[PDB]
Amino acid sequence: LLGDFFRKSKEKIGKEFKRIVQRIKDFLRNLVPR
Ligand code: NA
Repeated sequence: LLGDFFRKSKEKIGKEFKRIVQRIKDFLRNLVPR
């Protein structure tokens, strides 16, 4: 129960990291004029 709460807190940090990095990648790629 409590262990799962702490684990999910760690997992959420990981998910947010991934989402932010993906957003940055997409943004940078979208900057290149066509
Ligand atoms: Na963008």
